[PDB]
Amino acid sequence: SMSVKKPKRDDSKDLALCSMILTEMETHEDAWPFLLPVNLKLVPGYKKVIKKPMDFSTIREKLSSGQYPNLETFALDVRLVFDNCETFNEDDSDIGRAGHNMRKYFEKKWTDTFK
Ligand SMILES: CNC(=O)c1cnn(C)c1Cl
Repeated sequence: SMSVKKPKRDDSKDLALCSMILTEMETHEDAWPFLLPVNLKLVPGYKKVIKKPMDFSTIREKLSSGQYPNLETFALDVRLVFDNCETFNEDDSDIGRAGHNMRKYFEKKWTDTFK
């Protein structure tokens, strides 16, 4: 509260660290469904069903241009990608499997880097 501060968690390296995690996810061999925005004109259902589309290249642009106020807003966009994937894809499909695999991969890097 007013004039009562908890001690300052050092966040000075967060941009660099998030950029590294994003780079590792971009180069993962199962990242191919997630590299570019889904084509809303060519994929039936996607525009109507998926209210907030998200992908790694959009996350990369937003990170490079100061559009993430903090750590957590970045992690929310990464998870949005995999949450969208689960909504639209069967668990037993290539894209669906890629999604579960990438989420697991991300969450471990996230824990090891920041927790
Ligand atoms: C991330 N992409 C998807 O979820 C998807 C599912 N089917 N198609 C054609 C696409 Cl593109």
